[PDB]
Amino acid sequence: SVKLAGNSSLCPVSGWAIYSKDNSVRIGSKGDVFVIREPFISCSPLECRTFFLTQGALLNDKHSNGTIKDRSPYRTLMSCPIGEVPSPYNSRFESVAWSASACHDGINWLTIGISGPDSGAVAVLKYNGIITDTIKSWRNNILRTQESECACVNGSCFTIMTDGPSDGQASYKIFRIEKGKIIKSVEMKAPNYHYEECSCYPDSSEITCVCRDNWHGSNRPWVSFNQNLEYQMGYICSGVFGDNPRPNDKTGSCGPVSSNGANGVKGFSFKYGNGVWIGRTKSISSRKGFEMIWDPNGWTGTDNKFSIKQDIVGINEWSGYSGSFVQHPELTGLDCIRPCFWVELIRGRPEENTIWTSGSSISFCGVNSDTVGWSWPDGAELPFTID
Amino acid sequence: SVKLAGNSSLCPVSGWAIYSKDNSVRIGSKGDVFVIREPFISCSPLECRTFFLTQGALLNDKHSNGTIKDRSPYRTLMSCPIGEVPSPYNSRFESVAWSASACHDGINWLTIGISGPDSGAVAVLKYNGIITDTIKSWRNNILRTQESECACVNGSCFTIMTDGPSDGQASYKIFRIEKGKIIKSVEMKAPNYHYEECSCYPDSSEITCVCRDNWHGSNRPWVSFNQNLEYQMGYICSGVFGDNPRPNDKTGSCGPVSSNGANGVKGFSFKYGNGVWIGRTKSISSRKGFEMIWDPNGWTGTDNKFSIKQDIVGINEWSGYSGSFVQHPELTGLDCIRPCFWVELIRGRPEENTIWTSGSSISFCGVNSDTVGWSWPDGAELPFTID
Amino acid sequence: SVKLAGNSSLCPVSGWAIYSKDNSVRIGSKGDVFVIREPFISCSPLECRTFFLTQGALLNDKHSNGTIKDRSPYRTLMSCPIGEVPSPYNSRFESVAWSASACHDGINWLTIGISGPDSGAVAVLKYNGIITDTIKSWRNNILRTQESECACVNGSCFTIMTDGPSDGQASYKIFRIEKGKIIKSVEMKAPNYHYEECSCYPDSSEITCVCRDNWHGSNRPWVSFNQNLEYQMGYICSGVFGDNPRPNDKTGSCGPVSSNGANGVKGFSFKYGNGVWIGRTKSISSRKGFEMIWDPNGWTGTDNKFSIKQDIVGINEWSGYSGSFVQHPELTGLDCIRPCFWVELIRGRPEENTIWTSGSSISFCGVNSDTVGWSWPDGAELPFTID
Amino acid sequence: SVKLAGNSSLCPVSGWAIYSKDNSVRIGSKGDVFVIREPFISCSPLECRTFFLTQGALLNDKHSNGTIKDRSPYRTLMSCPIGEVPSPYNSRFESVAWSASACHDGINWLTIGISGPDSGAVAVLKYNGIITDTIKSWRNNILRTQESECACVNGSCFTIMTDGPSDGQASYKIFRIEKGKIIKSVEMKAPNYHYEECSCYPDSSEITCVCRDNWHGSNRPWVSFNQNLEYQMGYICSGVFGDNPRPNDKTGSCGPVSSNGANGVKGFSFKYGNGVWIGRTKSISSRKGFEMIWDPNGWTGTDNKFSIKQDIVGINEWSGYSGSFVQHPELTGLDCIRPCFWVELIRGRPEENTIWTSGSSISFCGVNSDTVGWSWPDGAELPFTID
Ligand SMILES: *[C@@H]1O[C@H](CO)[C@@H](O[C@@H]2O[C@H](CO)[C@@H](O[C@H]3O[C@H](CO)[C@@H](O)[C@H](O[C@H]4O[C@H](CO)[C@@H](O)[C@H](O)[C@@H]4O)[C@@H]3O)[C@H](O)[C@H]2NC(C)=O)[C@H](O)[C@H]1NC(C)=O
Ligand SMILES: *[C@@H]1O[C@H](CO)[C@@H](O[C@@H]2O[C@H](CO)[C@@H](O[C@H]3O[C@H](CO)[C@@H](O)[C@H](O[C@H]4O[C@H](CO)[C@@H](O)[C@H](O)[C@@H]4O)[C@@H]3O)[C@H](O)[C@H]2NC(C)=O)[C@H](O)[C@H]1NC(C)=O
Ligand SMILES: *[C@@H]1O[C@H](CO)[C@@H](O[C@@H]2O[C@H](CO)[C@@H](O[C@H]3O[C@H](CO)[C@@H](O)[C@H](O[C@H]4O[C@H](CO)[C@@H](O)[C@H](O)[C@@H]4O)[C@@H]3O)[C@H](O)[C@H]2NC(C)=O)[C@H](O)[C@H]1NC(C)=O
Ligand SMILES: *[C@@H]1O[C@H](CO)[C@@H](O[C@@H]2O[C@H](CO)[C@@H](O[C@H]3O[C@H](CO)[C@@H](O)[C@H](O[C@H]4O[C@H](CO)[C@@H](O)[C@H](O)[C@@H]4O)[C@@H]3O)[C@H](O)[C@H]2NC(C)=O)[C@H](O)[C@H]1NC(C)=O
Ligand SMILES: *[C@@H]1O[C@H](CO)[C@@H](O)[C@H](O)[C@H]1NC(C)=O
Ligand SMILES: *[C@@H]1O[C@H](CO)[C@@H](O)[C@H](O)[C@H]1NC(C)=O
Ligand SMILES: *[C@@H]1O[C@H](CO)[C@@H](O)[C@H](O)[C@H]1NC(C)=O
Ligand SMILES: *[C@@H]1O[C@H](CO)[C@@H](O)[C@H](O)[C@H]1NC(C)=O
Ligand SMILES: [Ca+2]
Ligand SMILES: [Ca+2]
Ligand SMILES: [Ca+2]
Ligand SMILES: [Ca+2]
Ligand SMILES: [Ca+2]
Ligand SMILES: [Ca+2]
Ligand SMILES: [Ca+2]
Ligand SMILES: [Ca+2]
Ligand SMILES: [Ca+2]
Ligand SMILES: [Ca+2]
Repeated sequence: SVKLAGNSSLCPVSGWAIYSKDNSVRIGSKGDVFVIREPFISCSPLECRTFFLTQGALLNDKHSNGTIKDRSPYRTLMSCPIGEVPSPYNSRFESVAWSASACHDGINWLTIGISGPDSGAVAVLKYNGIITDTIKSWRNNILRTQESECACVNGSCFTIMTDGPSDGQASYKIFRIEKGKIIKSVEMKAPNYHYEECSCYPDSSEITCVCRDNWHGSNRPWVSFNQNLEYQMGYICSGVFGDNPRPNDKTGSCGPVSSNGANGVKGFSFKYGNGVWIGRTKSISSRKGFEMIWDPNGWTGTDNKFSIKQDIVGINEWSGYSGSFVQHPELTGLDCIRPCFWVELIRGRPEENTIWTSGSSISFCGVNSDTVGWSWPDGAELPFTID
Repeated sequence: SVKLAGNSSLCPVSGWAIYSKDNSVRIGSKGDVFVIREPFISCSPLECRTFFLTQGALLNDKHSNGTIKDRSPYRTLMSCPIGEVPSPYNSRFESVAWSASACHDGINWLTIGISGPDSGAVAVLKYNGIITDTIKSWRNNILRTQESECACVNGSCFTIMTDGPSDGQASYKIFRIEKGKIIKSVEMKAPNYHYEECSCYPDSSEITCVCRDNWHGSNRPWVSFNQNLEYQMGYICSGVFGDNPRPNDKTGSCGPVSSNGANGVKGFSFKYGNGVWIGRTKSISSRKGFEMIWDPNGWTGTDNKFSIKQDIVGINEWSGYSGSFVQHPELTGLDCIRPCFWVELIRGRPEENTIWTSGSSISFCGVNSDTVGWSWPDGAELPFTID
Repeated sequence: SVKLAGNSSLCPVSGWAIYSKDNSVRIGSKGDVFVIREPFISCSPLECRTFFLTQGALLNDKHSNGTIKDRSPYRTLMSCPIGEVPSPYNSRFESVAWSASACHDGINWLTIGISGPDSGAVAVLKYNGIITDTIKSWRNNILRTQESECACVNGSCFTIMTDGPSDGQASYKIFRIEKGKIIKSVEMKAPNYHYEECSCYPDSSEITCVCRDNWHGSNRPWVSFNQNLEYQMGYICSGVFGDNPRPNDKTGSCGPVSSNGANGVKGFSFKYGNGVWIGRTKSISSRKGFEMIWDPNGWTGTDNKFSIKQDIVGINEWSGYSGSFVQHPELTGLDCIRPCFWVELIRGRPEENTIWTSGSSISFCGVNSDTVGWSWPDGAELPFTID
Repeated sequence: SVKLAGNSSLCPVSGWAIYSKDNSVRIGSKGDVFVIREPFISCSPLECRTFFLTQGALLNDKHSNGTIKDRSPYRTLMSCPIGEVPSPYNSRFESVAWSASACHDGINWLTIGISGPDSGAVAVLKYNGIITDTIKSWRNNILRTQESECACVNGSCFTIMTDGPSDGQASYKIFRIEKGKIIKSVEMKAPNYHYEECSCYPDSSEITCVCRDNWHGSNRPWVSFNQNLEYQMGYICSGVFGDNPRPNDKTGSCGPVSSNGANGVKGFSFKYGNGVWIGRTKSISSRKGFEMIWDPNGWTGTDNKFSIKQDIVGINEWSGYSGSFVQHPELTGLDCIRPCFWVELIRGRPEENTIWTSGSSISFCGVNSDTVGWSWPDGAELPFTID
């Protein structure tokens, strides 16, 4: 076991090849499957796992009632092997949490699970499943984190957290964590920015985060930083708007695009020089569909011209959160960091006539060989017996 | 693999950070979950496990009928990873038992499971799952033990057992066990004391046990001893009464507090010099709620003044047994022994209109970083389909 | 990994301490548990497992219908950890089989699973789960074997098989197996003897088998042999008759006791010089109850006087097959071979108004410390929802 | 870990000894079992696994509806230990796929899972579960592969794929894969041949594939090649026709036998000089029954005379796909490559009045010791509760 270097560059990719699909809600129709949301993938040097926040209940059970609510004392962070349904019989317990992050530094797992009341939430940090540190809300307004993987470089793992209104300017801090212990932190000087649910990846020894602006931006804000938490911020300039909801594609902005900027969805993007791989919903108003768009100058250009589009989920099928995850050369044997992504396909409320809300997941990896667009939807036919 | 030293002191702590929550009864509403009671946690140098006494039946099944009864030939001691529901598909069989203890000496697991009729019960000792010794009732009145973890120091593990009335003076013996073999035992000279269900931990090479007085004490009795079974006894003097039921807090006693002293609940406390961390119910009459109270002079002072209170379970929510467990530096890499505790949240009879009784569990670990009180209740809505 | 020596003597024992109980049929009331019969235990140098012949169906399912039938193409030999219920989610597949044996030689598992039609059955031998040899029926009348563990000594494992009438004289052959390969075999010259379902154990470098006489003996026949298959035969002389059905205890015979000698039950006994540990049913006509009886001269004496009786299963509770299993010093660290036994508790047909038949299991190990009799019954209340 | 040599010859065999039977559909009657088809076995140097294409649904669940359809975005390739039912609680996720192959090169697993629309399918190659390469349809007509194990020799694994009409001449390419990376490929010059679902095995450092002619041949086509993809092609000449449907046995052809040549079934055969071990259906019109036939000159002779027939599945019981798999000497310790085969027993549509289609599996290994014919059918009684 050797700590991840995190010193190679992102691998340029031409398309996305399908990696996993769990069919959790269909299997959950009769079988014993957790009610979950906020799934995300993270890999160790040996295996890849699906992390998820359960609601402490099973599908098609009465306790799945009201699971449109995001936070409660019953939600717990657990994990299972990629592609497998999150079941009590195959899942590892990670932490009690309604907001989370996780990553492997090359030696052991780091987990961050937030509980503590909305009035004063506390993040529980675990290293190899043992509590190693905590950090409590400093704004008393729903302390919250990535809902995707943290990024690790040379024995250090890095993440972001938000505390404050999701309806206005809040406070965002970046953390450097070593062996589950917070080593240093910094408050961003980001007036008029909004950061939530960052999807972060390492690239050439530094970390880049693409996040969600729930306040007033339909493009995605980003933050990049070195190991000392020296930061840079901005918004993706491409007119290929990445958030949901959003306007129809047009001339973009290097600042928050106010039109349809309120609310949003967790998402991701990969920066390549002036170019960007953008993952987004197909519908501009609800989380339907999913597509990957290559915009060769979208990081810095405000135009709406792109070069490649790959279908991921059909436009009439439900989608949801999406996030980045990487496979390090220590795992793959490649000479660069492999970009991958996962997609949450949310079924039930608020779009469907159920008493419950849960998601399935699909994942893809970036390749330079041939790929094809298709639709890999959840595919469950709702409602269920419980309704 | 190296035997646990057990030679460092307890880590002083400022609050308790949540470690696990299993939601067993809610998940058990439809899924396959054991009917259990008397859960407790114990860790090896590599992992932490939840031990429990099953009743040999599943939740929401007819065989869960009458599970308010504590002893029967169907109850068995099994274990699973922390935070996971006790299921037949993820649980390791330990012993046939209606009273139990368990611990890791640094090399392998020691288990103690009692069966034998109330007229003549026999404790089955297992080391690495192999029977290594037995000890039979010497008073012919329900031989019984900790229902929490034993304590290990330098290759020796130590525990307590009771035989006799729970309605009056009984007989209590302390045991030194090495590799599952009883090495030495001693009968306490404890007239007017009552010891049941001790929660024991090691501290600076000696073991301290905080127990339950079911006869006539609403404060908790304690016993401390060295490796040779040289013992000291007393009651926690703090007016913060730790047992349940109990009187309202007032001036305490260094002897058994007779007021509301009958009956009780398994509990724990951590001794720090003259100070004590007290875990107790919030209601004085039924096992509702749970709270942690720091009484800087409560071990030896009879006053009711305390310095810190941390909410654990809301006052209107059901609780139950609680017990100590430790994480040794051999596991954590710390330079002191980490205090933790678990809480059993009993649902069903006798408080609720069910045919069955079972519990879920939550656990916390002591830290010096920021924490917050909240309520982490079982959260199942009873009754169930079976009723 | 070192091959088992098998060169120490049996450990003298004073009582039997309970080792495992699975509660399979009660748990199977709702949960997913195999329909099984003929369970038996065998240990490796690291773990102990329950082997069993499934009927390829689950409890409380329509496919459990008619499972009173012993042989069919759907029965398979599988195994799980001791004490755990045989479930599709925790069970290892061993072989397709309606008659079986298994053992560990110190290096890997040997399995023997018989299929082939009653007209021509074929035993499939597996070593580390890989087919290594076969042997087909030589009498074309239900080739069958121990239904308990084989015995291993210095890299060789030994067993017995029967082919022919169970209503009269049949043919019995002893096998020496090395790494799953039959090395040598011999046909017994046993006129007027009947051998079925031998429970075999090693003792001081030789193997002893206690079996079932289904033809005309209510005492148990035995066979002992060295590694070259040089054999000795006889019947246990004790008037403590070990088979079921059987007469009331009286003066025994060193030959087959004709009274109530027809039919029988798989059983076991441990030979100690002229003494014997006898396990038997409590009822003389049906498989109810179970008890352990020490008859200090019962191997060679025809009297009915015994010294010790230990209750195992109450007289009004259903029992069934019983068999020997040993724990070798290579596993325990003892200086002798530990005698243990298991009991099958058959529920359903033919004694109960069900459509199905299945069993649970209990097991005990011999000790010289204090023990107690009790009753550890199956405890399920029949019939079930399927009936 | 050492790469498989693949340099020994096939072991001559006299009969087939039963190796596994999963009873998946019967167990699935109540328990949680995947809807699957196209099962196949492949072994590593340590274990043997059942691979299968799920339909992302469970038996006796509404989502099993319409599972007669072969391709959809919900089907995924997963695996479990041999003999165990494919369940979400014991199955490893492999790939998203409606057509598949898998094999172990001695070091790690190679998986090939095809998705991409019928208009442009993409094969996802995984090595140790990590995507290593892709190949997309070149004829835009359902890119498809073996549905059985690939063959590995000296660090290289080899397989076949088809693209084009199954109603006429299509295009077939052979691939050499090293560590999950396609190293070289070649298009066959096979006018008037048709290759689908090849069952491939290594033999004396070269690979032989026996396949399915869905266009116009009732005998099976074959392809053999060395490591450089230098190929030879033909049809099995034996009048023992191997495909289904097929004519009654008569004088065969070394070319495609046009009579009843349309449609077919995945199958296998083992070439031994001029001889052949033929596995086939018992019915000539539907996939009923299964039998093994030794035709000592059937590879090159057009006659219908054979020497050995072994019953595998009774003529009135449902069967389906069959395929080859081998156990290498690296696993067995033998001095030759062991021939084995598996059989899929399809239950439900289109032969039975259900809403669903799924299969169980049986497997056998070639031996020179005594064997017997019998019938090992699926044995489930349909329809089920869902219908
Ligand atoms: C998922 O959660 C939903 C939210 O709680 C549940 O809906 C709730 O169901 C409860 C119970 O039926 C209901 O409570 C009240 O309102 C009822 C009318 O809507 C009313 O009938 C109830 O009271 C009457 O009956 C009781 C008992 O006889 C009397 O004591 C009362 O005096 C009165 O006569 C009660 O006032 C909620 O209204 C309802 N909520 C919503 C939003 O609809 C779902 O049932 C639940 N699903 C599952 C599967 O558990
Ligand atoms: C959990 O255990 C509880 C305790 O055993 C069960 O309650 C028991 O249910 C039984 C069976 O119904 C019942 O037995 C007797 O009393 C009945 C009235 O209470 C009476 O009706 C029964 O006898 C009558 O019917 C039988 C059959 O027709 C006749 O042979 C009799 O002559 C008579 O006509 C019988 O006397 C217990 O009373 C009852 N116990 C309690 C404490 O209520 C629960 O049913 C059980 N739950 C589950 C889900 O299994
Ligand atoms: C476990 O297995 C048992 C043994 O098979 C089952 O019992 C069997 O149930 C079948 C089906 O009901 C039954 O078959 C015949 O006999 C019936 C009377 O006993 C008779 O009614 C049946 O035929 C009639 O109905 C059919 C359909 O309408 C007509 O085609 C016929 O012409 C006739 O009108 C049929 O002759 C067996 O008798 C019965 N066996 C025994 C021993 O009782 C159990 O049902 C089964 N349990 C489960 C849960 O599967
Ligand atoms: C497995 O899949 C099968 C294929 O989809 C299902 O069969 C389908 O069931 C649906 C729903 O019942 C049915 O849809 C239509 O046709 C019905 C008559 O066959 C018709 O009654 C339906 O419409 C009527 O009712 C609706 C609602 O009240 C109205 O809006 C309509 O205007 C009309 O009044 C509808 O047109 C399919 O016909 C049917 N398909 C087949 C091939 O039979 C199975 O139900 C399914 N099984 C399970 C367990 O899910
Ligand atoms: C990446 O990290 C490794 C391991 O520390 C180091 O040896 C190597 O120089 C780094 N590679 C590059 C290209 O900087
Ligand atoms: C604790 O135990 C270790 C291991 O035996 C020993 O080396 C060390 O001296 C002890 N530490 C203290 C502080 O006594
Ligand atoms: C038992 O076997 C061991 C291992 O082969 C051998 O060394 C030893 O001499 C034997 N013991 C006795 C008492 O014969
Ligand atoms: C088979 O392969 C091994 C390993 O590479 C080699 O040493 C051996 O010569 C080969 N055997 C034969 C018979 O060619
Ligand atoms: Ca937005
Ligand atoms: Ca652009
Ligand atoms: Ca269930
Ligand atoms: Ca008390
Ligand atoms: Ca005080
Ligand atoms: Ca007899
Ligand atoms: Ca006697
Ligand atoms: Ca179920
Ligand atoms: Ca054909
Ligand atoms: Ca021929």
